[PDB]
Amino acid sequence: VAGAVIDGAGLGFDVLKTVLEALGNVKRKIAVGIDNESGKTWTAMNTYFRSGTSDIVLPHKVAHGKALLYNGQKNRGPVATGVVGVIAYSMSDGNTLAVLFSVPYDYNWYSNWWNVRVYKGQKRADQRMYEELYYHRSPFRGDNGWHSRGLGYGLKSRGFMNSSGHAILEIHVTKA
Amino acid sequence: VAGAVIDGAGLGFDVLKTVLEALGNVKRKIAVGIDNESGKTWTAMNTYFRSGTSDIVLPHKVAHGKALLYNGQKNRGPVATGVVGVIAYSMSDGNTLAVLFSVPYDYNWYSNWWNVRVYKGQKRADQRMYEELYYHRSPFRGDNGWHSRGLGYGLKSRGFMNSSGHAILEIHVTKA
Amino acid sequence: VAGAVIDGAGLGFDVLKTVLEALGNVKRKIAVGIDNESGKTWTAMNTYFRSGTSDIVLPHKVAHGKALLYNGQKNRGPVATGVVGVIAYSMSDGNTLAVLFSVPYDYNWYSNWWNVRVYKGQKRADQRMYEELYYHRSPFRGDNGWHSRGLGYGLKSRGFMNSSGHAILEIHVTKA
Amino acid sequence: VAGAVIDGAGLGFDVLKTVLEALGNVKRKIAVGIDNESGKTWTAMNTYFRSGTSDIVLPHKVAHGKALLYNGQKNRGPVATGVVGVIAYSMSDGNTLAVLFSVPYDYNWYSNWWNVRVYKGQKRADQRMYEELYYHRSPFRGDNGWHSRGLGYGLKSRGFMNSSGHAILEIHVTKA
Amino acid sequence: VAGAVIDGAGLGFDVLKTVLEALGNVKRKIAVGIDNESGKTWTAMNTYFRSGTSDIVLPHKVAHGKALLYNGQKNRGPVATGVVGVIAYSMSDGNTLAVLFSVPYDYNWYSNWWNVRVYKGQKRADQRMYEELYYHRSPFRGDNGWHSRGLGYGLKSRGFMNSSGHAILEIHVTKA
Amino acid sequence: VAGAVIDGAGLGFDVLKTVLEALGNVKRKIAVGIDNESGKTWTAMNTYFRSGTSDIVLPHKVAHGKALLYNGQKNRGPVATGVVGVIAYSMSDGNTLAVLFSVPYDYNWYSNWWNVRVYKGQKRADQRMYEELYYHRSPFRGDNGWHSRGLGYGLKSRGFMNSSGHAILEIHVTKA
Amino acid sequence: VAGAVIDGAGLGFDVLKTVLEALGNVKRKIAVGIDNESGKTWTAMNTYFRSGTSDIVLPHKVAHGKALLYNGQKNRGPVATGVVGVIAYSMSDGNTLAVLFSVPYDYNWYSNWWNVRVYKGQKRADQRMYEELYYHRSPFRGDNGWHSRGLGYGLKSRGFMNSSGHAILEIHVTKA
Amino acid sequence: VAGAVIDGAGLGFDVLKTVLEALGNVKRKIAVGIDNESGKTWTAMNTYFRSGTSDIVLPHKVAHGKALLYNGQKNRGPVATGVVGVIAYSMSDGNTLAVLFSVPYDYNWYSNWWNVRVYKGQKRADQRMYEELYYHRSPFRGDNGWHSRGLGYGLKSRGFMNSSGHAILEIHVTKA
Ligand SMILES: CCCCC/C=C/[C@@H](O)[C@H](COP(=O)(O)OCC[N+](C)(C)C)NC(=O)CCCCC
Ligand SMILES: CCCCC/C=C/[C@@H](O)[C@H](COP(=O)(O)OCC[N+](C)(C)C)NC(=O)CCCCC
Ligand SMILES: CCCCC/C=C/[C@@H](O)[C@H](COP(=O)(O)OCC[N+](C)(C)C)NC(=O)CCCCC
Ligand SMILES: CCCCC/C=C/[C@@H](O)[C@H](COP(=O)(O)OCC[N+](C)(C)C)NC(=O)CCCCC
Ligand SMILES: CCCCC/C=C/[C@@H](O)[C@H](COP(=O)(O)OCC[N+](C)(C)C)NC(=O)CCCCC
Ligand SMILES: CCCCC/C=C/[C@@H](O)[C@H](COP(=O)(O)OCC[N+](C)(C)C)NC(=O)CCCCC
Ligand SMILES: CCCCC/C=C/[C@@H](O)[C@H](COP(=O)(O)OCC[N+](C)(C)C)NC(=O)CCCCC
Ligand SMILES: CCCCC/C=C/[C@@H](O)[C@H](COP(=O)(O)OCC[N+](C)(C)C)NC(=O)CCCCC
Ligand SMILES: CCCCC/C=C/[C@@H](O)[C@H](COP(=O)(O)OCC[N+](C)(C)C)NC(=O)CCCCC
Ligand SMILES: CCCCC/C=C/[C@@H](O)[C@H](COP(=O)(O)OCC[N+](C)(C)C)NC(=O)CCCCC
Ligand SMILES: CCCCC/C=C/[C@@H](O)[C@H](COP(=O)(O)OCC[N+](C)(C)C)NC(=O)CCCCC
Ligand SMILES: CCCCC/C=C/[C@@H](O)[C@H](COP(=O)(O)OCC[N+](C)(C)C)NC(=O)CCCCC
Ligand SMILES: CCCCC/C=C/[C@@H](O)[C@H](COP(=O)(O)OCC[N+](C)(C)C)NC(=O)CCCCC
Repeated sequence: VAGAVIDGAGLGFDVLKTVLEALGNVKRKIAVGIDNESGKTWTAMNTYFRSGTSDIVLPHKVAHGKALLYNGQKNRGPVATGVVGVIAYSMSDGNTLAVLFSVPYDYNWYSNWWNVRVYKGQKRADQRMYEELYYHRSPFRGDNGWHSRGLGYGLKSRGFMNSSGHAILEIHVTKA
Repeated sequence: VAGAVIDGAGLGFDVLKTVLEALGNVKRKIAVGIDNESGKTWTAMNTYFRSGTSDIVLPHKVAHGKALLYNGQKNRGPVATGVVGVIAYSMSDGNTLAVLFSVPYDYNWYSNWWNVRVYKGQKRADQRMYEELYYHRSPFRGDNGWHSRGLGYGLKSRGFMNSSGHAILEIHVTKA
Repeated sequence: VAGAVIDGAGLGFDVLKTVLEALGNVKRKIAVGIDNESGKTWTAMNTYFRSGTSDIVLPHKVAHGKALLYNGQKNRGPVATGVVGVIAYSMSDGNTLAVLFSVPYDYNWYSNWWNVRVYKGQKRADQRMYEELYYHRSPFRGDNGWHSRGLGYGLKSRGFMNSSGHAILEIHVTKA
Repeated sequence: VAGAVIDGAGLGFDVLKTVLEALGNVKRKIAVGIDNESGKTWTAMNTYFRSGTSDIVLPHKVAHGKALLYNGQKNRGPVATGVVGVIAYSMSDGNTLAVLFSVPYDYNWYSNWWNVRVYKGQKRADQRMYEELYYHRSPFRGDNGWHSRGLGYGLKSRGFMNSSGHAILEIHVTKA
Repeated sequence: VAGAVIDGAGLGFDVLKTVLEALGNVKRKIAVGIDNESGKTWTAMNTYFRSGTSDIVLPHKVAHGKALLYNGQKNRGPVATGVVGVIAYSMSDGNTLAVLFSVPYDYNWYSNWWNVRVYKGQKRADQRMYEELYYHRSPFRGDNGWHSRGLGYGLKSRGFMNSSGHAILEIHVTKA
Repeated sequence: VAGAVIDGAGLGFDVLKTVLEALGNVKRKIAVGIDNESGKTWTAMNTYFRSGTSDIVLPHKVAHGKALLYNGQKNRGPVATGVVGVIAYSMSDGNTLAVLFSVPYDYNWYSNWWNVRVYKGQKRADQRMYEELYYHRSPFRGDNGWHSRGLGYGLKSRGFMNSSGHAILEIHVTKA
Repeated sequence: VAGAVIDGAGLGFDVLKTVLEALGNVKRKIAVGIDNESGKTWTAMNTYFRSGTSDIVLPHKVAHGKALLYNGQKNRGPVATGVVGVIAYSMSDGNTLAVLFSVPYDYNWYSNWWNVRVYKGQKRADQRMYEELYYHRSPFRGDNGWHSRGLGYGLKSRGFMNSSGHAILEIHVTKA
Repeated sequence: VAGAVIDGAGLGFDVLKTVLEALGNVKRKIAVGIDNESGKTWTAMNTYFRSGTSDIVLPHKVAHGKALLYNGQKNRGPVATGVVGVIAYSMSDGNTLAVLFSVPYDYNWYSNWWNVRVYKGQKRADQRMYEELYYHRSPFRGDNGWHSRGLGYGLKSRGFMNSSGHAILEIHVTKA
């Protein structure tokens, strides 16, 4: 009897929502804290999200001896996407401090990654800047380790990123 | 037997409310903060909502060196509408400061957008003003970036809007 | 078998209460704040509710330079009624300050409205005073806009009312 | 099969308790505040409840320039009764201040009402005193309005009562 | 099929516990506060509960100008009994102050009652003392009224008891 | 069909746990407070529980002019046992202060009881000491009354115990 | 029909988890507090758990006139094991203070026990030391009694352990 | 009838999620606290997790006389993995302080373990360093005992680790 079709639909429907409420609860997020000990003032340009979003303003100014705090997180709902993108600040020397972060949904296939680079001139973050920092500029793993690196322009980085979905990226930018 | 119609209705009813309680939980909202460093006093006229509503008063006065805070949100219930509209303030020079915001329900088809314009004279916001600022005056994306722009009348804007359903729009209006 | 009648009744009963608990949760309410800068003292008369009720006392006195706060809300339970009515204050010049508010249940068919008028003499609010202010005296929409209006008797109004079910009506009464 | 009788009973039983838990949640109550500016001391006699009860002591003394606070509420459980009765205070001039309140269960058939009277001598409240103040002495409606009235004995009343099930009755008793 | 007996038992069992959890929630209790302004010191003897119990110690001493606080409540569980009994204090003049309270379960058949008497000598409370004070010594109703009464021995009472299941009994004992 | 055995088991199982969760919630406990005004120091020996247990240490010392606080409660789980036993303290005169308490599970068949005795020498509490104090030494009822009694050895008791399952036993031991 | 096998499995599965969630909730734990008034400093070696575990560090030092606090508890999950073991501290005289505790799961078959011994030299606790203190060295019962005992080496113990699953063991070690 | 397949699936599905929510609740974690009394400054390199992750930054600096606090935990979700890995700090003498921890999921097959070693030069932790410290360098058990060990380079360790899934590892590093 078609009585069994109605229950099939019922079970089928309870499966569906269990699965959607599950994927809904997977959280991927990133706290970013960058310490400006560069000797110059940074002014915010933008954050290009390749994946996910943010709920806050990107701090506009950041003086010598101050820290910038920003964060983001994957899109709400049962999507299987993470939080991935690039933060671009212009510096008072005319150049751009850029910072990559990647906190993926599917840890089977992907890992956490980060990067820091100083591009020449004012460059807003975008799909190209992300592709460069992610695929072609020796990005660091979110491997629970500290990594130092010279940036040019009389500057060096030193940064840490943990390996979980509740990611934090701490970076210090000092005079090399 | 019509026994299976009664269960079909039952399942059909539980589907319905699951879907309505879902759409009921989608939140779209906007916090707006505008900093008046324009040298003149602004007096509120109104907010035209193309979509959604607000639960608070639109601050009547805003002096030099003060900030205006307003907000809104989509209509209550299981509608698939967002929060979209224009805020109009009259300025003590005889002109209108207008500000667009768009925070749509369906991010598949739409994005966050904002705009700032200075119209000549007292102009209340309405469907026409919205259509202009949205479709025909190079509105900025809610792209997690800062965007500067001269307004005429010895004034410039500089504003930020994030990309999510929990939108904020921060704008500073300064003497160009 | 009459087994299906028992379930029909069951489903039919669960429909009913879902719908009644829903209509039960729809809230319509109004916060009213009127600022007396009229130069005279107001003394309360009454509030005629065309729809809904209040849970508090209508403030008896309101001096020069003070504000009156009152509120109301629709009737409890699964009724489809709103909150609608008129507040009447006598003023020390012998006349009545009257104030309309309308926050309807069914926004398909209706909108928020308000009005402010100065009637000559002591006039308690009632169905007639409401019908006048609502249908025949150019009432303002709850349209998220400020609206000024001279009242006669050396007085002007300037008021705001938002467009939602969680309505507020802010009105300032100053010496014209 | 008598299987359908067992479910009929089941549904029938779930109907019953839904209805009883509903009527159980209807609250009818009254907060009473009377301000003694009569020049004399009041001493409490009693409160005759025609309907409902109270959970507190009726304040025994109330001097010149002090206020009395009392309250009550309908009977607990799924009864369809309200809170209705008369409060009697003896006054130091030898007479009784009496105060009626009525907050009914079924607002289809009834409204809120109140009254204030000064009876000669010591008179405890009771069914007769209630019937007088309710049916035969021009009681005021709980109509969200202020109502003044001379009491004799060099005294006047001025009182307010809202229209809802969460009733309050505020009364001031001053020298006439 | 005996399948319907198993469901009959099931329904029958859910009826039972609904009813037992209901009767379990009926609370009957009594707070007692007696003010000793008798000029003598009272020393506690005991409380005879005709119905119900207490969870606290009966205060042993109570000086001139102090108050005694005690309370009780009906027996835990789905019994249909109330809280009813007599409190006996010996007084420093050699006599006993006795106090009745009755807060019944079934308000259809019974009411709240109280009494105060001064017996000659040391008399512990018991079934006889209760029967006297309840049936044969003009006990006062828990009628939301104050009642004064001379006690002999240069003493008078003046006491109040409300009419609900959440009873309080306030009594003042002063020098007549 | 054995289908009805599976449901019989099911119902039978839901009966069982309802009954076990009920008996699990019955609490029987005792707070004990003994005031040492005996002129000597008491040192704890032990508590023999005939029924139930404790979760705390039996205070080791108790000087002149100090009070001892101990408590216990029935065994965890759906047992139908109470909390019943004897507390033995050695006193600095070479003798034992012993104290009985009984707070039974089944108030149909049993009541609360207590006792105080002074035994000669060091005697730990045990089944015999309990049997003596319970069955053969005129123990006091937990009857919501104070009871005085000479103990010998220049000492008297005066103690109170309420009648409920949430028992407290307050005893004062003073120089006769 | 195999329909009854599916329900048999269902019931069978609900039995299983009810029983596993039950055994999961049985808690067995032990708080240990030992007061060092031995004249020497103790240094921790280890705790051998015959059954269960701990979640904290075993305090390393414990001076003259200080107390050591440690605790443990049975293993998480639906096991039927308790918390049982031996604590070994080295003392500044070259010897070991050892302390047994046993808080079993199944009180049908077992009781609480404790012991205190001073072994010559540094001896870590282990299965042998436990077997000695438990089976062969006259261990004290967790019987809600104080028990004194000379330890040799110019030292005596005096300890208490209650009889419940929420065990505490208080021991004082003083100069004999 | 295929009705029994639909229920089989249903039961089968409820089994599955009960089991997944269970494994989801098993927590394995580690708090690590290391006290630097080595006379030199440590600088963090990294933490290699063989199993699990962390949610925090590995403290970068740790001076003489200060303590480092870090922690981690197994991966979120119904995996049967623990938290296992090695922490590597460079020391101001040019060498690496390394610290192993192992807190496994399946206590049937595995135990808690820890280790401390001083490697020559800067060596980041990794799979090899873990395999050495775990399999080949006499690691200590998480056995609720203190264990001392000379490290070379004028340094010794002394550390404690408990035996449970809520592991802590406390280690002191002092001058040898
Ligand atoms: C069928 C299983 C294969 C999973 C392929 C995963 C592709 C991901 O790179 C992106 C999302 O990558 P995500 O933003 O989370 O992580 C960042 C990875 N990138 C560094 C490459 C951007 N996945 C999706 O957009 C959803 C695919 C739906 C079918 C399972
Ligand atoms: C079942 C577990 C096996 C894990 C296999 C790992 C594959 C990964 O090497 C890369 C992911 O590399 P990822 O982008 O995290 O890192 C590359 C490093 N850079 C970013 C520096 C280039 N996977 C892909 O590129 C496509 C996977 C989805 C298609 C089925
Ligand atoms: C069915 C898939 C296509 C969705 C078409 C989207 C229409 C929206 O513009 C408006 C609401 O506009 P919203 O508040 O999202 O965004 C503002 C739209 N603008 C950006 C153009 C102003 N949605 C509706 O009126 C309900 C549509 C039900 C159709 C099945
Ligand atoms: C097809 C039914 C649409 C609802 C029609 C509403 C008419 C309203 O005037 C009043 C409610 O008036 P409300 O409180 O919304 O606001 C007053 C509106 N006016 C100021 C214009 C009178 N409705 C009722 O009294 C019962 C409606 C029964 C529908 C199940
Ligand atoms: C289908 C969407 C309609 C768009 C909203 C327009 C509403 C108006 O046409 C009036 C609303 O007139 P209202 O009383 O708000 O007056 C508008 C202007 N005044 C307040 C000044 C009179 N509607 C009704 O009276 C219908 C209610 C009968 C339901 C079967
Ligand atoms: C179908 C007509 C039923 C309503 C008739 C109302 C009678 C009321 O006077 C009193 C309740 O009076 P209440 O305490 O609310 O208010 C006092 C009413 N008076 C002002 C007349 C005294 N009713 C009852 O005690 C049981 C009626 C069961 C109705 C569902
Ligand atoms: C469906 C809406 C129509 C309401 C019609 C109102 C009837 C009421 O005037 C009186 C209410 O009289 P009430 O005593 O509140 O008002 C008179 C005011 N005084 C008490 C001051 C004289 N009802 C009754 O007397 C009997 C009601 C039971 C019928 C089954
Ligand atoms: C069948 C309905 C008749 C109710 C008869 C009530 C008798 C009560 O006095 C006593 C309890 O009286 P209570 O202690 O609550 O109130 C005090 C009443 N006295 C002043 C007489 C002690 N009831 C019981 O012990 C339970 C009877 C079970 C059959 C329904
Ligand atoms: C359905 C509502 C009708 C109420 C009928 C009231 C009866 C009461 O007068 C007395 C209760 O009188 P009570 O003891 O509260 O007060 C008498 C006053 N003194 C205590 C001063 C004697 N009932 C009884 O004595 C036995 C009732 C149970 C047998 C079926
Ligand atoms: C079945 C109805 C008769 C209840 C007989 C009571 C026995 C109690 O003395 C003891 C427990 O004694 P308890 O802690 O209540 O009270 C102390 C008893 N004394 C006052 C004699 C010490 N109960 C049990 O051992 C479980 C009985 C299961 C029989 C179906
Ligand atoms: C008929 C089964 C009764 C339970 C027998 C218990 C034996 C105990 O030695 C240990 C637990 O010892 P425990 O942790 O209670 O305390 C140690 C007791 N001794 C100190 C004597 C070893 N039990 C187990 O290891 C598994 C019992 C499986 C029952 C489903
Ligand atoms: C029937 C035998 C199954 C248990 C074999 C255990 C393998 C473990 O080394 C690792 C887990 O190692 P874990 O993170 O707990 O601890 C590290 C273990 N080592 C110390 C050897 C590295 N297992 C897995 O990753 C998936 C096994 C699914 C078993 C239900
Ligand atoms: C049912 C209880 C019996 C437990 C028997 C213990 C086996 C363990 O010695 C080792 C655990 O070796 P583990 O690496 O913890 O200990 C050696 C210690 N070191 C790592 C320091 C060398 N197990 C394995 O190597 C494979 C387990 C998977 C079999 C299906």
